[PDB]
Amino acid sequence: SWNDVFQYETNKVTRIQSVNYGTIKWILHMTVFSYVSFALMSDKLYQRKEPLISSVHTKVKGVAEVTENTKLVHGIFDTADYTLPLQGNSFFVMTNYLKSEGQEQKLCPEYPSRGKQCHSDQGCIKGWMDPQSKGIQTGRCIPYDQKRKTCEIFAWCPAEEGKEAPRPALLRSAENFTVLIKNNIDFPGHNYTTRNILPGMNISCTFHKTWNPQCPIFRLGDIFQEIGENFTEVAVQGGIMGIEIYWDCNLDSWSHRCQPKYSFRRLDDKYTNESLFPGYNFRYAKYYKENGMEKRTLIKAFGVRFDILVFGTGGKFDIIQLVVYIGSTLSYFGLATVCIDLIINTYASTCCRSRVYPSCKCCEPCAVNEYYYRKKCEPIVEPKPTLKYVSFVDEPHIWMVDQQLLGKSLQDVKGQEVPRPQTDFLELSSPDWCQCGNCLPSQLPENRRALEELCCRRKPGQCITTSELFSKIVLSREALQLLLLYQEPLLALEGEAINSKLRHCAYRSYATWRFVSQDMADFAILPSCCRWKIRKEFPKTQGQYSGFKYPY
Amino acid sequence: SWNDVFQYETNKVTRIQSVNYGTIKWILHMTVFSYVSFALMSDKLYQRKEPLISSVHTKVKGVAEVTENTKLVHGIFDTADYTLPLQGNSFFVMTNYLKSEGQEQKLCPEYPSRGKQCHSDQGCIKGWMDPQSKGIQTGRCIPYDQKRKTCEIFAWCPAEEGKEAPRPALLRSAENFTVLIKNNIDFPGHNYTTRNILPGMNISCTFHKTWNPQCPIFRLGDIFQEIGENFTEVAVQGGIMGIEIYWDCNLDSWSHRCQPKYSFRRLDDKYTNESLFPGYNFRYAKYYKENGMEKRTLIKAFGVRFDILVFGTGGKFDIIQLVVYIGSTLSYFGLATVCIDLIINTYASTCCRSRVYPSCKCCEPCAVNEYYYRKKCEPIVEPKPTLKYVSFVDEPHIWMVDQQLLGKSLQDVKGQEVPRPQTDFLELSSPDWCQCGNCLPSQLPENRRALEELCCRRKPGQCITTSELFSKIVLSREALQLLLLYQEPLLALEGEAINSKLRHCAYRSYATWRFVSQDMADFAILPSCCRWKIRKEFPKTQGQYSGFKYPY
Amino acid sequence: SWNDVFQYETNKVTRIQSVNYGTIKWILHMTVFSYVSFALMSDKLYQRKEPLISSVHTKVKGVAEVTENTKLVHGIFDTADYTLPLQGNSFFVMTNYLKSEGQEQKLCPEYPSRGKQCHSDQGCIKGWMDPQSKGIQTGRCIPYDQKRKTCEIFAWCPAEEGKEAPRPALLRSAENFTVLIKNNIDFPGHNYTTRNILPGMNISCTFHKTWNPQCPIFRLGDIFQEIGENFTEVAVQGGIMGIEIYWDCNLDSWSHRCQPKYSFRRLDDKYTNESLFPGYNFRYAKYYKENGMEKRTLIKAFGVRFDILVFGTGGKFDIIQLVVYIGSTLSYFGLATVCIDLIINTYASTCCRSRVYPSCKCCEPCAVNEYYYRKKCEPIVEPKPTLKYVSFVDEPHIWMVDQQLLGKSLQDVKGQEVPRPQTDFLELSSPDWCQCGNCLPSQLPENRRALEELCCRRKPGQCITTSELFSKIVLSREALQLLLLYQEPLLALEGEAINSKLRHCAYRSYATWRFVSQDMADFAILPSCCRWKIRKEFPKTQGQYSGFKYPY
Ligand SMILES: O=C(NC[C@]12C[C@H]3C[C@H](C[C@H](C3)C1)C2)c1cc(CCCNCCCO)ccc1Cl
Ligand SMILES: O=C(NC[C@]12C[C@H]3C[C@H](C[C@H](C3)C1)C2)c1cc(CCCNCCCO)ccc1Cl
Ligand SMILES: O=C(NC[C@]12C[C@H]3C[C@H](C[C@H](C3)C1)C2)c1cc(CCCNCCCO)ccc1Cl
Ligand SMILES: Nc1nc2c(ncn2[C@@H]2O[C@H](COP(=O)(O)OP(=O)(O)O)[C@@H](O)[C@H]2O)c(=O)[nH]1
Ligand SMILES: Nc1nc2c(ncn2[C@@H]2O[C@H](COP(=O)(O)OP(=O)(O)O)[C@@H](O)[C@H]2O)c(=O)[nH]1
Ligand SMILES: Nc1nc2c(ncn2[C@@H]2O[C@H](COP(=O)(O)OP(=O)(O)O)[C@@H](O)[C@H]2O)c(=O)[nH]1
Ligand SMILES: *[C@@H]1O[C@H](CO)[C@@H](O)[C@H](O)[C@H]1NC(C)=O
Ligand SMILES: *[C@@H]1O[C@H](CO)[C@@H](O)[C@H](O)[C@H]1NC(C)=O
Ligand SMILES: *[C@@H]1O[C@H](CO)[C@@H](O)[C@H](O)[C@H]1NC(C)=O
Ligand SMILES: *[C@@H]1O[C@H](CO)[C@@H](O)[C@H](O)[C@H]1NC(C)=O
Ligand SMILES: *[C@@H]1O[C@H](CO)[C@@H](O)[C@H](O)[C@H]1NC(C)=O
Ligand SMILES: *[C@@H]1O[C@H](CO)[C@@H](O)[C@H](O)[C@H]1NC(C)=O
Ligand code: NA
Ligand SMILES: [Zn+2]
Ligand SMILES: [Zn+2]
Ligand SMILES: [Zn+2]
Ligand SMILES: [Zn+2]
Ligand SMILES: [Zn+2]
Ligand SMILES: [Zn+2]
Repeated sequence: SWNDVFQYETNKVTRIQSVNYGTIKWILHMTVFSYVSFALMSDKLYQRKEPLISSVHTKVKGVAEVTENTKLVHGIFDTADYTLPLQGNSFFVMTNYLKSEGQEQKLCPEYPSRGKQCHSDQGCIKGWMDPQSKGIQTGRCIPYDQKRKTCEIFAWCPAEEGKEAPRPALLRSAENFTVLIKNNIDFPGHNYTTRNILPGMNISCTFHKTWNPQCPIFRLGDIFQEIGENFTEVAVQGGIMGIEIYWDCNLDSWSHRCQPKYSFRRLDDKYTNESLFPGYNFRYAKYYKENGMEKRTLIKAFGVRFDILVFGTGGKFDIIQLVVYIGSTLSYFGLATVCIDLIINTYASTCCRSRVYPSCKCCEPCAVNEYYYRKKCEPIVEPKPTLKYVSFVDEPHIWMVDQQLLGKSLQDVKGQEVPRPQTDFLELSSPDWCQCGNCLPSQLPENRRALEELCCRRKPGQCITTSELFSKIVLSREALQLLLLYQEPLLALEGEAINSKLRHCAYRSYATWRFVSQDMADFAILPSCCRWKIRKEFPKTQGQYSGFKYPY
Repeated sequence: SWNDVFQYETNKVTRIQSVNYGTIKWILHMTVFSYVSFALMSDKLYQRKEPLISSVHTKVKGVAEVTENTKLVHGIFDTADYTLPLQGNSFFVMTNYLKSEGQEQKLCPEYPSRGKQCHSDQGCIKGWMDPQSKGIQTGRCIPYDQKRKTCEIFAWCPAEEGKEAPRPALLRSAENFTVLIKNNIDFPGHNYTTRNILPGMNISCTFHKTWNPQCPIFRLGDIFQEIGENFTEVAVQGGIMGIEIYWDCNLDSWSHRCQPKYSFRRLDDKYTNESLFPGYNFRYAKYYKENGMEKRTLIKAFGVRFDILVFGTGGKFDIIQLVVYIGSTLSYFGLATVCIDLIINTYASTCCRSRVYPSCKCCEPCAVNEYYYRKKCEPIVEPKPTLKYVSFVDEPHIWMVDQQLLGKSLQDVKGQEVPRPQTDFLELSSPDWCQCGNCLPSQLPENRRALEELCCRRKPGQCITTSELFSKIVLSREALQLLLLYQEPLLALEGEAINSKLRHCAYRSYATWRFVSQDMADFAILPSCCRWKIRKEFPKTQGQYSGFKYPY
Repeated sequence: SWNDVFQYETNKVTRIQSVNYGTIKWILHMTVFSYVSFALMSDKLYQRKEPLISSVHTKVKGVAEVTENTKLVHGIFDTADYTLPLQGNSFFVMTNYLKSEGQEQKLCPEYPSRGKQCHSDQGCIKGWMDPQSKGIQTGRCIPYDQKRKTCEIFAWCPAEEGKEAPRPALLRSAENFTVLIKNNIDFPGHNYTTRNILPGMNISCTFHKTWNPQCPIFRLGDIFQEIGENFTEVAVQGGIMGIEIYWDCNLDSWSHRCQPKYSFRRLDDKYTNESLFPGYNFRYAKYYKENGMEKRTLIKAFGVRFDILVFGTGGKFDIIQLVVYIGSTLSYFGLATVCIDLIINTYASTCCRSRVYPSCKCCEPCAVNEYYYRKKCEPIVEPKPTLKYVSFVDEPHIWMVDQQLLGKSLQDVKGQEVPRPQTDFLELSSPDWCQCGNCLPSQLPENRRALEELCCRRKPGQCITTSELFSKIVLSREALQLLLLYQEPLLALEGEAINSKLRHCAYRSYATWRFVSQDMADFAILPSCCRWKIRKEFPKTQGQYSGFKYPY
C-alpha cells in the first residue's frame, strides 16, 4: 500500500497552437490581475484595520462686551460666565439667557405663551400638571396683566416659562470666540498613539479649510460659516454643532500617514416644530434664602453645544489578510480557460455549419473548433445491460439501442444514430425482418430471442457475408489462429475448446471491423446471418449457444 | 519564441453518459448555489458596512408634587430642581436626597452607620482617614447621642455620611416623568445622515413596544416596567438604566430602510455588595459664609442615570465586496467533480468485486466504474535505470522488477506483477535458472551479467522460440526489412549496419509482442534463448554485444 | 436534448509513479493545510466579531488633610470638595486651585504674567480684548504694585489671571485616593452582557499588575507610577490620564473567556507649549451680591481628568464566516500541482540536455520529465488554409509551412521543422526545383501552381518512387481495394468513380506513411513525382485534377 501513497496525478492536456486563443488567454489574465491588484491597493486589503479610541480636550478663549440694563450698563462675559466645566467630547457656549430672580413657590398666573390665554375658569383645570408652564393649575382664571388673563398655577413664582428668547442674542459676540481642540487617539491593537498637535505648530494660527487645514484653533463663527449656517440667528435659540475629526491613518512605515481631517455639521434640526423644543437650552437653578423664605433664581441658558465627533481607522500590513484576499481572488484566473473552452464547445456544434455559417460567413473560420473538440473530449456511454450497437451494411453510421426488447425484434426497434470512428488508417496500412436471405431463426429462449432477430441490412440486398473481406477476416481459420497465438504463443490447436475460441475471435473480429471502437464492439450485436455462418465454420459439438453476454 | 506565446492549454476530458452522475452533479451544483446565494442575501455580503456616529439630545418633562416637613409643607419639583445641565448621551433624574445644611469643618462624632458603634477609645485610631465617614479620626470615643458612642472625627460637621436614603423615595413620582430623545446619526463613508424624528410624527404619543414603537417620548416608569424593574424601589438608592437605540440601516435605494429600534437594559448590578456603593448617587456641595465662618450645604442626591446607547451599521452595495465574496465561494463548485471522481476511484478498486459485492449485491451495478477509471486514468512509471519488465510464457501477466541485481539472476529476483494491455484488436485484425533448454550463458561482464540471466519461463517446458509466431515476427528477415523500409523508404540492404538494424528491430518486435505497451517494451528484458536465436540469425561480424541500454 | 443534460465531464489524467513527486505533493499539501489551520485558529476567522457597548460608573474614595492659611489653618477635603458630579467615562479630581474672591466688574491692572510688564501707555491698546487677562484694555499703563506697571483692563477685578499654580500642589495628597470603576459591557448582536465585578471578589483589594490584575479599585498614585509618571508634579498644573479597559472576549461555550485588561496611558502632552494651555484646569464662578453690588468668586481648579477608555470585541462561532474563509483558502491546495507541472514543463525542454546537463551532472536524472511531458501534453496546430506539411526522403524530420505561396515554389519556401511521430510499432508489427528527375510541371492555374511545385527531396538523388514500399503501399491496386472494402464492404469495383477513390486512397496512404499522424497527413503535400505516378496508375478519363483541398 506504500506505493499507492507515492502517487502524483497530472492532467492530460492538449496544447493548442493558436494566435487568437493565446491572445485571449493573456488579455483575460492581465485583466484579472490588474483588477485584483487595483482592489488590493485602493482598499488596502493587505491591511488589518482597527478603530481608534479618542480623548478630547477643549479650551474656549474669548471675552464678550455687552450693554445690558432702564439704564445703560456695560459689562463683560468671560469663560466662567458662559461655559460649563465639561471640556471633553462636548462643550457648551452660552449665547442668550433669560433670568428669573427671587422665585417663590406659591400661586401665580402662567405666562401667556403662544396660546395660553384663558377666557374663563372653564378652560383651566384644577390639579392638572402643565409640563410647559411647569406648575399645577388651580382651575381659576386670573389676570396676568391689565389686558389678558391666564390660568393660575402653583409653581415657582413669578412664572416666566414660555417667554421668548431675547432678540438679538445677548452673547451673539461669541461668534468671535475661539476654541482650541486637543485630540489624543490610539490604536491599541497596533500599539500606536498620536495627537493632533505636533511640535513646531504655529500657535497664532486659526483654522482654514485651505490655508490652515491643520490648525486646531477654530473661530465659532467660521465653523458656522464654512457650512452656510448663521451664528447670529442660531444664537437666539441655540443649537448643536458637530465638529468632525476624521483619522484615516496608514501605519505602515513606508507609507506612514496619520493626520486628522476637520469637518463641520449642524446636528440639530433647523425646522424642528415649536412643540418639540427647537434650538438648545437648559434651565439652571441657584437656591438661596432671603426674608426668611426659600428662594430660587432660574437661568434659562440658550446657546450652542459643540459635539466633537472623532472617528477613523488605523491600517497596518497583516499577512493573514493578504493570504485570505489572494486566495479569495485565485479562482478568477480560471476565466480564460472557462471562456475559451466555452468557445470550443459552442463552435464544435453542427448547428453552426448548417444554419449560422450560411447566414454569416464571418464566423465560418471558427469551424476549427470541431478539430479542437475532437482532440479534447472523448464521449463514452454507461455500460448497462440494455446497451446494444447495431450496424447495417446499407447505412454509413452506427445505431445505439439502449432499451429493452419487449418481444420486438431488434431489427424493428429504433435507436440513436452514432458515428463510426476514424479506423486508425496507420494501423490499417426466411424470417420477415431479414432482408438478405441468409438469416435463420434464433435458437434462444423466447424471453431473450429478440436480441438475435437482427439482419445485416434494413433493406433487401446482398448479404455482407458475400464480401471476400468477411471470409478473410471472420471465417479465415489461419487468421484467427494467428491472433490466438499472438495472445497465447503456446496454445494447443486441438480439442473442442479451440472451436469456441475461434468462434469468439470471429465474433470479436466482425465487431471490431464493423464498429472500430472497442467500446461499441464490446456491446455490438452480430447479425443472424454472420453469426450462423461463423457457427457453421466453428460449430459446437455438444451444447447450446449462449449468445451475447453482458460484459459488466 | 512568438509561437510559444500564442498557445492555449485545454484539458482532455471523458464525457460520461450516466443518469446517476449527471443527477448528482446537478443536485450538488444547485445545493452549493442555493447556499451561497442565501449567505449573500441574509448576511448582505454584497454590502460594505459602516458604523454610525451619533449625537443625542434629551429633554425631561415633568413636575413632581411632594409633601416635605414637624409640619406639613407642600412643594413642587421642576426640571431645574432634579436634573443636571447635561442633556447628551446620559441624563440624571433625582429621585431621593439627603441634605446637610450649615456644615463647619470642626470635630464631631461620626454617624453610626451599620457597624461604626465604638465602645472605647481603643477602637478609634488618631490620624486615620476614613473614606466612609469622610473625616480624620482623633482616637477618642465620644457620645453621638444618649445611647451610642462613635469615634470623633475632624470633618465637615455635622457629619451625616452613612445615613440611609429616605424610604419611600421623596421624588418617586418621577416615574411619571417623560423624556424626549432626539437622535442624529450619520454614516460618513456612505455620506448618509438621518434622525429619529421625521416630519408628520405624532407629538402627543408615548413610546410603546407594539402600539408606538417609533415614538421617542418615554415615560420612565414604562422604561423600568418593560424589562421588569421597579422604579419605586430603585428610586430609594438610585441606579443606572440603559436606553439602547439600534440602527440597522440599509442604504440601497431599492431596499432603503434606516429606522431605530429602542430597547432598555438596567446597567447597574442589583445585587451589588453594600461596601461597593450600591445604586447611584453623588455628593454636591454649595458653599457660603455665615456668622463670619466658611459654611457648606451638602446634598447627597440619589437618582437614576439614564445612559443612551446608540449603535448600528449602515450597509450600501459595494462591487469589491461582491467580487471578493463570489471569488471566495467559486471553488465550492468543484464539489460535484470531487465527489463523483472519488466514487469512480473507489468503486474501480478490486476489493469490491471480491469482498463487498458478495456480501452486498445492491452495490454490484457500480462495477461500471472500472470502465470509467480505465477511460480516465493512464498509470505510468518513472523511467529509472533499475526499471525492468519480464514476461514468462507460462504466466498470463507481466512482472516489473524496479530493483538492482546484486549478482542474483533476474530469473530468481522477484518483482511486482502488472497486467498486460488490450493489444489493440483493431490493429491486429544448460544454465540452472533456465527451464527451456535453449538459453546460453551471458557474455557480458560479471558486474552486469545477471540482467541477461533470464529464461522464457519460470518452470520447465517448451521454449517460446518453438512457436511459429516467433519465427514469423522476430526471425523473419522479410518482415524486419519491410518495417525498416517503412521507417526508411530508401534504406540500403547491405553492409554490417543492416544486421545491427535487423537485430534491434527483432528485439523491439519481441518486446512489443510480449508487452504490447511501448512503455513496458522500452524497459522489457529479452530472455537469453530468444536473444541468442536473434543474434544467430543476425550476428555481429566483429565486436561485442552491448545488450540492454537505459533509454533515458 | 435531455441526454445532453445528463452528462458529466471528467478530466483525463496521467498518474505518475514517482517517489519525489508524491513526496513533494504531500509536503506542499501539509504545509498549506498547517498554515491555513494556524491562521484560522490564531485569528479566530471562524468567528464573527462584534464591538462592545459600555457603561462606566466611577466612585472616588478619600479625604485629604491640608494646612492652609498668616495663620496655620487645618482643614480637610472630602469628595464634594474635589470632584464634579459626573461619574461616567471621565472623572475629575482637583489637585490644586487658585481662588479669587469678591470680584467686581471694573477697571484694574492686569496681572504681570510672564511678559505683561508695560513701560508706557504706548504698549497698551484701548478697546483690545485680551483672552489671556480676560479683560478689555483701556490703553493706559498703571501701577500694579510699587515696582512694575501693567495695562489697565475692564474686567472682573481684582484680576489674577496668569498667576502661577501653587507649588507644591495643595491637594497633592490625592495620590492616596482610590477610585472604584464599575464597567458594564454588552455585545447586542451576540446577546451577551457582563460586568467587571463578579460575585466573590475581594472588596479590600487594590489593583496590581501582577498580584491583583482584576481588582477594579485603583490608587491614583499607583496609576501614575505604573507608567512612570509623577503624580506630585502633575498635580501642580494638572493633566489627563487614560485608564484603558480592554475586553478581548471569546463567547464560545467551549472556550468562554470574557475578562477585562486594565492599562494606563497619559493623554495630555507633557511638553505642551506655555501658550497652548499646558496641564488641565477650568475656571468655575460662584456669583453673589454683597454691599449692594454684583460680585463673583472665581475658582481656577487644577487637577487630573481621568478618561475611562473601554474597547474590545466579542467573538462567537459563525458558519458563514467559516465557509467564506475555507473557500478563500481552497485554491491554495493547487500549489503542488502548479509546482510539479512547472518542473515537468521546464525539465522537458531541450536546453537542459545540451547546456545545463554537461555543466551540472546532478540535475541530469531529471531527464525523465521528457517522458512525462510526452505523456501529458499533445501539441496540435490550428488548421488554416495556409497550413502545409512537406517531407523530404533525405531529411529525417517534417517541415511545416504555414504561409502563403506568393508565386514561389513550395520547394524553395522555408518552414518550421517539426518531429515525426513514433509510428505505433504495435500496429506495424526537368523542373529546376526537382532533384529526382521524375517530377512534372503542375497543371493547376498559375495562381495556385506553386503548391504542387514540390519534389521528394531537397538534394539530387534517387526518387522515393523507386522503393518497393512505394509500390506496395501506394500503387498496389489490391491493397487500396482492400482498404476501400474495409470501409465499404459492398463497394462496386467498376465505373470511373472507383479510380477516383483509389487515387484518393493512394494519396492518403502516402501521407500517412510519410507523416504518420493524421493531423499532419491531412495537411500534407504530396511531391509531384508521387502525385503523377499515382495519377498515371489511376488516371481521370475526363476532367481536370483539383489537387489539395482545404479540409476545413
Ligand atoms: O451665571 C452665569 N453664568 C454661568 C453659567 C453659564 C452657562 C454654563 C453654566 C450654567 C449656566 C449657563 C450659567 C454656567 C451668568 C453670569 C453673568 C455675569 C456677567 C454679566 N454681568 C456682569 C455685570 C455687568 O456689569 C450674567 C448672566 C449669567 Cl446667566
Ligand atoms: O438643589 C436642588 N436641586 C438641584 C440639583 C438636582 C440634582 C442635579 C443637580 C445636582 C443636585 C442634584 C442638586 C442639581 C434641590 C432643590 C429643592 C427645591 C424644591 C423643593 N423645595 C421647595 C420648597 C417647598 O415649598 C429641593 C432639594 C434639592 Cl436637592
Ligand atoms: O469649591 C470647592 N470645591 C468644589 C469644586 C471642586 C472641583 C470640582 C467642582 C468645581 C470646582 C472644582 C469646585 C466642584 C472648594 C472647597 C474648599 C473647602 C475645603 C477646604 N476649606 C475648609 C476650611 C478649612 O478649615 C476649598 C477649595 C475649593 Cl475650590
Ligand atoms: N459482441 C457480441 N458478442 C457475442 C455475440 N454473440 C456471442 N458473443 C460472445 O460469444 C460468447 C458466447 O459464445 P457462443 O458462440 O454464443 O456460444 P458458446 O461460447 O458455445 O457458449 C459470449 O461470451 C459473447 O460475449 C454478439 O452478437 N455480439
Ligand atoms: N528492450 C530490450 N532492448 C535490448 C535488449 N537487448 C538489447 N537491446 C537493445 O539492442 C541494442 C544493443 O544491441 P545488441 O544486439 O545487444 O549489440 P550491438 O547493437 O551490436 O551493440 C541496445 O540499443 C538495446 O536497447 C533487451 O533485452 N531488451
Ligand atoms: N493531403 C493531400 N491530399 C491531396 C493532395 N492532392 C490531392 N489530394 C486530395 O485528393 C482530392 C483531389 O483529387 P485529385 O486526384 O487531385 O483530382 P480529382 O479527385 O479527380 O478532382 C482532394 O480531396 C484532396 O484532398 C496532396 O498533395 N495532399
Ligand atoms: C467680531 O470682531 C470684529 C472685529 O472687527 C467686529 O467687527 C465684529 O463686530 C465682531 N462681532 C460681533 C458679533 O461683535
Ligand atoms: C444672520 O441672522 C441675523 C439675525 O440675528 C441677521 O440680521 C443677519 O442678516 C443674518 N445673516 C445673513 C448672512 O443672512
Ligand atoms: C402617576 O400618575 C398617575 C395618574 O393617575 C397617578 O395615579 C400615580 O399616583 C402617579 N404616580 C406617582 C408615583 O405619583
Ligand atoms: C415596588 O417597590 C415598592 C417599594 O418602594 C413596593 O411598595 C411595591 O410593591 C413594588 N412594586 C412591585 C410591583 O413589586
Ligand atoms: C500617602 O499615604 C502614606 C501612608 O503612610 C503617607 O506616608 C504619605 O505621606 C501619603 N502621601 C501624601 C502625598 O500625603
Ligand atoms: C515628583 O515631583 C516632585 C515635585 O512636586 C518632586 O519633589 C519629586 O522628587 C518627584 N518624584 C520623583 C520620583 O522624581
Ligand atoms: Na478559489
Ligand atoms: Zn438477413
Ligand atoms: Zn445477411
Ligand atoms: Zn531457457
Ligand atoms: Zn527459452
Ligand atoms: Zn523530383
Ligand atoms: Zn521524386
